[PDB]
Amino acid sequence: MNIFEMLRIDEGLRLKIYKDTEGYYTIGIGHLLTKSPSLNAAKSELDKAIGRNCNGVITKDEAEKLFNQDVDAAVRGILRNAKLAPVYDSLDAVRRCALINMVFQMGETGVAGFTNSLRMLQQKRWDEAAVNLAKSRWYNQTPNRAKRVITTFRTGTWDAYKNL
Ligand SMILES: [Cl-]
Ligand SMILES: [Cl-]
Repeated sequence: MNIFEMLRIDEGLRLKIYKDTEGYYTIGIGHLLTKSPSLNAAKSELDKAIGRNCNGVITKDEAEKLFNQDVDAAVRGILRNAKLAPVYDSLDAVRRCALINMVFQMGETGVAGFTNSLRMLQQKRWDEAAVNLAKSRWYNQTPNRAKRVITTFRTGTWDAYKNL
């Protein structure tokens, strides 16, 4: 298991523009296009991202390319972030993926707001962090996903993803 497989399971893959759980225009493997309620804005963002006239549809290779860009961006983003980098550096490999997962979903800003959970993770207080992590909108809005990521931080294993 690795971060790509992990996110591929959490985000799914759709080749046509679609609305994510928040009702935002998205495509491929969780690639957010825009927060605007406008589909044209979405299609425009799509063409710009891909570099051609897509009319709201992309190929699997195009999806995978965006995905490669998005994961790189997330890691790079974490590494650049004063609040996140130290946590990331403190973690083992599997748990690093769980952190990447959150940043991919909520953005570096959002995750950086989990101050308390972050301190806990840094301190390696797995159970306590897991409880804190669950007291969030994130958990209440996307519980199955949150549970998987949380279980990952708690255990340091892929068990939450094995069998999916
Ligand atoms: Cl809550
Ligand atoms: Cl969910």
